[PDB]
Amino acid sequence: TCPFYKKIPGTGFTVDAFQYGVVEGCTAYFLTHFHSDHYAGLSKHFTFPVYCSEITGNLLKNKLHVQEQYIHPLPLDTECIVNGVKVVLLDANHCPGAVMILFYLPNGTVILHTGDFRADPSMERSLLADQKVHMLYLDTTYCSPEYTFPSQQEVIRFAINTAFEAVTLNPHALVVCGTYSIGKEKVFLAIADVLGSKVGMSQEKYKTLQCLNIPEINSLITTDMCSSLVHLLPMMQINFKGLQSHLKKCGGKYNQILAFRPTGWTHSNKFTRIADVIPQTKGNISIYGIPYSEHSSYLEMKRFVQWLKPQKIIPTVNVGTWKSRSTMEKYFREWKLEAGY
Ligand code: NI
Repeated sequence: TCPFYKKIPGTGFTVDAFQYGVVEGCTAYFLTHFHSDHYAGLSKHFTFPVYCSEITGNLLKNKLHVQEQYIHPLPLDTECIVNGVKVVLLDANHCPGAVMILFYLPNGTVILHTGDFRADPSMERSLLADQKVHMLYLDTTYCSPEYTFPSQQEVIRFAINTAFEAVTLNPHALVVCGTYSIGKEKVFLAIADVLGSKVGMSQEKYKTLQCLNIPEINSLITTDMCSSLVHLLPMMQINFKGLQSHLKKCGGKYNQILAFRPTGWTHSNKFTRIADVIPQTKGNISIYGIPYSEHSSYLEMKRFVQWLKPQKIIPTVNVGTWKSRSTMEKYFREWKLEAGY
């Protein structure tokens, strides 16, 4: 059944709740972003109102075939009325089209639902600065102090410098980057820009990227693999067997692969700096795991929460075990005692 942390009290609304059938009492289904664990259940047979960003709405229409009459896109940073209730959509600094949702309840309560987010100090100057938030529905993916990772800018600098050195030393090297969802497009776009290439990919992945409103996208990507020296493959093919196989397919155009796997966190983060990362190598194939995150580090999450000073926190990630729930609740109380709210 639908868990309580997916329901917005005092409303007929749910958030990211499409896999439970008809949720009794729901008049509007919000979708924070186009990742499969969140849209699970949506298809061309859905007949209730879906509220989302413009970009998520493009993906619903083109990839899932949801009918246009049920897609309700909202502009960002704009007060809108939905079924009698004032709401605002804010950029979540996650994947393209991802939003946080501010609900202004008829009784005076204000609720922020972060969806999935990577907290940033820029959020402290959005429309959130302008009133008190009582209840926070929080993306707690990395809510433990071991989870450190570098800025996205540091990670892209590392990837650009590595790829440009390798291809200038060997003009017959191919660069491959893994993907299995939207998000993290800066990794493959920044590398192709330094190399003067388009990125090549499957017809399915090109269609997906053409829904994202990225400026000048026609100048940056292609379905013609032969013209490109940055290829995108499914994340499942980013291993020595998959990559040796791919190299066979390129008809002797290339004699070396340098591949990137943008993971979330991995425990080499507790010891190793970005400057010091090394690849796994077999023969003429090298694979780099780079810690490019689209979720908050522990410290970024803690700063956001201590700034916002909510009255009540409801975690939306890691809620399935008693040990995880107790750990999280201990951090929330630490933060509240340190900052004095
Ligand atoms: Ni996500």
